[PDB]
Amino acid sequence: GSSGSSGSTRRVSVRDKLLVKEVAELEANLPCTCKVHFPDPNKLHCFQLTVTPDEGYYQGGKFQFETEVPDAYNMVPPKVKCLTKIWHPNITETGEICLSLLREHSIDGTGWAPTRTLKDVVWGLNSLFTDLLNFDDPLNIEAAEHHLRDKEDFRNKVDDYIKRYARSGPSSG
Repeated sequence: GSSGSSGSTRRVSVRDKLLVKEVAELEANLPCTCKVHFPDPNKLHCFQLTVTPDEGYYQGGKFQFETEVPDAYNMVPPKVKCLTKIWHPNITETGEICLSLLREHSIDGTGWAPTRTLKDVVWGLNSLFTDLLNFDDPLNIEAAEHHLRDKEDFRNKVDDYIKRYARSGPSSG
């Protein structure tokens, strides 16, 4: 029923089963652009996610993302932070993400819910460099300023920001 105004310390119950079940179908539903890998089974909540878009500016830019699943889950959205450095306006150079679905009770409207899963939360992180790519209220200004002044220089710089601390490997150019 209703629960609040009290400590919440109960060994994982639903989450666990919610992960193993999802995480599984996720590795099967995942597109041919993203790659997930779990270092240790004991801990499912925390895992390593990879996203390498074959289109746009980052046509060949490999990046990693660390997703965290709290106890609330699927009551609450998992905390995801970028590990690699990218000149993306939405994903700061440090490791910050700006996803709506990953917003609690998003006062706006579009936030998280027990309807979606780690499968949908990942699909978006992949579009962050395809469609979602917005240049209005991004996390990093510079990234956006470089696009406003010049759309070419913006994409050109990316190439470097990639090979700098990100490499994919040999591929038909």
